[PDB]
Amino acid sequence: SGFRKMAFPSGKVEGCMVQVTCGTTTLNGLWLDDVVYCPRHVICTSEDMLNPNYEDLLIRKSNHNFLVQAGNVQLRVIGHSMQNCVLKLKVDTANPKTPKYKFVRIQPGQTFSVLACYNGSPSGVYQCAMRPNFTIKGSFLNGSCGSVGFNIDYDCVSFCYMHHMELPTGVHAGTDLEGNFYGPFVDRQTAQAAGTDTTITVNVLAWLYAAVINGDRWFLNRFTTTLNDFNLVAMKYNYEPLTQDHVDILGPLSAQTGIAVLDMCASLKELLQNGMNGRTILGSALLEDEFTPFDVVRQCSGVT
Amino acid sequence: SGFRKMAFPSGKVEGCMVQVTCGTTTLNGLWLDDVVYCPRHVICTSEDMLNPNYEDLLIRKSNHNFLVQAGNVQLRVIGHSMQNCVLKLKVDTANPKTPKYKFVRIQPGQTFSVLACYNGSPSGVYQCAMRPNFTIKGSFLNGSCGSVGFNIDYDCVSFCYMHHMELPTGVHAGTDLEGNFYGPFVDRQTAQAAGTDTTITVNVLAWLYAAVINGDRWFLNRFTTTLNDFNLVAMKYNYEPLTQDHVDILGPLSAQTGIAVLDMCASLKELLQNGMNGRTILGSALLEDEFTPFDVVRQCSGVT
Ligand SMILES: Cc1ccncc1NC(=O)C1(c2cccc(Cl)c2)CC(=O)C1
Ligand SMILES: Cc1ccncc1NC(=O)C1(c2cccc(Cl)c2)CC(=O)C1
Repeated sequence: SGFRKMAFPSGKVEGCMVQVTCGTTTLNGLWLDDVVYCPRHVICTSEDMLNPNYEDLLIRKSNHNFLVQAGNVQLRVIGHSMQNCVLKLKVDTANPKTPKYKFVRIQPGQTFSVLACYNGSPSGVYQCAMRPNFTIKGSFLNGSCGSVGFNIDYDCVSFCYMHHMELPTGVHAGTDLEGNFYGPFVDRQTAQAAGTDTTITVNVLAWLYAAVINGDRWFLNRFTTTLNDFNLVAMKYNYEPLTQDHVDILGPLSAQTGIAVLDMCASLKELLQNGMNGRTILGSALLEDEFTPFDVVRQCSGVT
Repeated sequence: SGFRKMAFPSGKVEGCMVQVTCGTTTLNGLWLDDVVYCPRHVICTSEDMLNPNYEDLLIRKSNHNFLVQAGNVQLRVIGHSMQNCVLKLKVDTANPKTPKYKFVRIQPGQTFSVLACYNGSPSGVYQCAMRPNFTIKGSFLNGSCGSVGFNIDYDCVSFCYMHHMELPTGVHAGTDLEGNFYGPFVDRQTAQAAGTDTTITVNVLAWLYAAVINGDRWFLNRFTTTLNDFNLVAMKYNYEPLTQDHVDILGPLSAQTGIAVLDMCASLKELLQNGMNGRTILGSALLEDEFTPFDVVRQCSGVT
């Protein structure tokens, strides 16, 4: 009973958080095995961020300029390299708390947990999604850079995000763990605007299935629709077009509830056209799109 | 930038989760030092839950009947006692991962994180609040009993909740770590109804302050009100009466934003009377009441 925006337990990631300082700049790093990963803008001053030439700024840095502190102990830096927008600092000690891990580059619409950190110390954990415009709506302040996003499959942590910057609109941009930005963003203090923040339709449908499973059924109607008809409505409301791949992923939720995917689409169509009329679904007064079909199955089954 | 429903990092609590089995019943326990805490209904069968006499059911249980497994290793049970609605199982090994901890009994309106577990294994973490009717709106399935709620002050974990049951309405009831239920609930499979779920006014005001800090300012108006005038409106909308104690706790948010508490009350009054008119505040289409003033200060300052 009940349905909450749930994050993965963060212990495995907390054991990886370190502080990296280079000059006067301090941010977070991720220590896995004998490598510390962090945003390359750790080498920049505030003046440097306007138009940084990272290769040139890195020439003036040596291993001893990167101060890496794990809790209260100093790690010895024996190598450093830049991979895209991340720095990889080779340290002389493998992290004893390194979990089983993978680096994955996620797709827009996919959700993950973020362990927000400051000075190598965790402050909180929350769940969010890679928006279709490749931004994330997080909660990050100055010093949170290097905080990571991840998913967990039993014992394996799949790292998918490293926080780099806030856009002038207060939305967030970052990279995968190979240092490649999600979307078109660059690690420079230049105004970069985000595209249309469309709604992740397959996630809204999954959340409607979670609502039915939990007793919120008022929105179920006597209608059905087709993918093409549904998609005309989706376009009108800045919703992602629904494909047969999305219908397929909703199959287990359709099977569990006995509500055909296209019938749930017709319920969603009426909600788009008519609004909620002052009513709520799973305690929300808007259509939630940051639960994937996998998240709904996981939460509704009790996977650990 | 950004404001999210953030839970505390759960690592310190994950290191305390164990599985307790008694007969055919398995639930979660909390292992701190050489004691494992768990709901006393672990000794019950499904037949026993209709009208259990816990003292009598406990006479037929010995130390060896409580199977406690920490990850994949068995703990030796050398003592057992019942304190209110919890069992305390003395084990022969102190938990090496025991964090600095306290047991606190929270007040309605206070928020905390829950580490939902199944079979001693963490599945997720979410933030919630003790409702004014002493229920919590969680996400718990069969086997989640013994999952705990907590807050963290730097290195000290303050345990405040242990999950025991779901009401027939899908809301949740549990105890503090001394085994005393929050509210009037009893650990028995008898239909128990929850009282009025009123809105935590001081939390809604704190969340309005977080909204102003983050740029969502449309709801600020040219009005002010008094505590008594505000409270007539609060009563009409099933909001908790606001007291001078609540105004005092909002002082730092008032000081940071320059918006007097009673002016924020007048903005809240207009939102109650007029609704949001299809608009959102911090991505929500309703007034959020599960952030305390302390949570807002903490999140907006970056406390680790
Ligand atoms: C202030 C803040 C809040 C939330 N999330 C991140 C930041 N930091 C930034 O955005 C900064 C930055 C500026 C341009 C490019 C890049 Cl890569 C980084 C300005 C710094 O200091 C780093
Ligand atoms: C099924 C579920 C979902 C979420 N949270 C808890 C539960 N479990 C219960 O409520 C059960 C129960 C019943 C009456 C009293 C008490 Cl103390 C416990 C029925 C069990 O099995 C334990």
